[PDB]
Amino acid sequence: NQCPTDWEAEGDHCYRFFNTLTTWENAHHECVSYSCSTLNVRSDLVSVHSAAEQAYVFNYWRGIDSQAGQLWIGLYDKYNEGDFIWTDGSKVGYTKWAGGQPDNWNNAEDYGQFRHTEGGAWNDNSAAAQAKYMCKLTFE
Amino acid sequence: NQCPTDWEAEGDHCYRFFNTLTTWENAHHECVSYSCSTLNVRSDLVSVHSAAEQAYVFNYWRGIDSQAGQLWIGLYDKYNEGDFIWTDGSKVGYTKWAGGQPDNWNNAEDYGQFRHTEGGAWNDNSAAAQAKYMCKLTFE
Ligand SMILES: [Ca+2]
Ligand SMILES: [Ca+2]
Ligand SMILES: [Ca+2]
Ligand SMILES: [Ca+2]
Ligand SMILES: [Ca+2]
Ligand SMILES: [Ca+2]
Repeated sequence: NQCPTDWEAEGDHCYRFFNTLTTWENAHHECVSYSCSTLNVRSDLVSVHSAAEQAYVFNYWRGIDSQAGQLWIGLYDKYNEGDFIWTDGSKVGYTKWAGGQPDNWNNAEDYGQFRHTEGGAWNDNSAAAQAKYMCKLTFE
Repeated sequence: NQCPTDWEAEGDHCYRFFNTLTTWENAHHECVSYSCSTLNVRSDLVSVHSAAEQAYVFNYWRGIDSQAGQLWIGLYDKYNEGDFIWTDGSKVGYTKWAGGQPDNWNNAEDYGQFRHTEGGAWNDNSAAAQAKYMCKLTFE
């Protein structure tokens, strides 16, 4: 375990859950703010690439947080409506959409989040909504 | 393994060997310049706290550098002559002083280094000496 203190290790990554309500854009900035250019470490909202990473992220979050609510992740379609990508540039092979999602409700939902139910099934929500958030380190 | 690219993982630490002759002070300045305050990651010259870390560092160095020569470590007695301290603030427990060391030769040796001989036994040397160096990450 070579993760920074207050960050959890799993695979080739470190993860850290922030138990504070905020907007997706603010969460994005807060995660990116933990980057370290001298060590080529890129910090970002969590990206999710397998059922096992989903489960990991979900169980880490719900292991700390007992409140009903959502968890921002780095999935978004801001720049191309309908095409959800990761902020960290990683490829989009894994999805876990909740039934009826993504629905771009009121033509204003471009930001992805886990629900606290159904193993962390994903919803698209808006720039005004608030949720907790999870950051991930990528050692480039 | 959660070490940055080009750093080697061992225990709770990451290490990196630089195959470049330089002074201790420059080596120290170089290692520290990799530090990252956003993740509380100290980069510094290597500190050695067991025979196991000693062997790990020695074999890592010698697996790359087959030249006769020395490797700077973060041990120095500039402030208090004869009382060596680690630049990373960790306490000195383990030592592996070569016979007849540390001798403060010519009243002018404040800086610790492995020799390439005898499993990397330590010598103190001066501010004008040149050696290769190794950095270490500490997750503070
Ligand atoms: Ca849109
Ligand atoms: Ca949308
Ligand atoms: Ca929705
Ligand atoms: Ca002295
Ligand atoms: Ca001395
Ligand atoms: Ca000496």
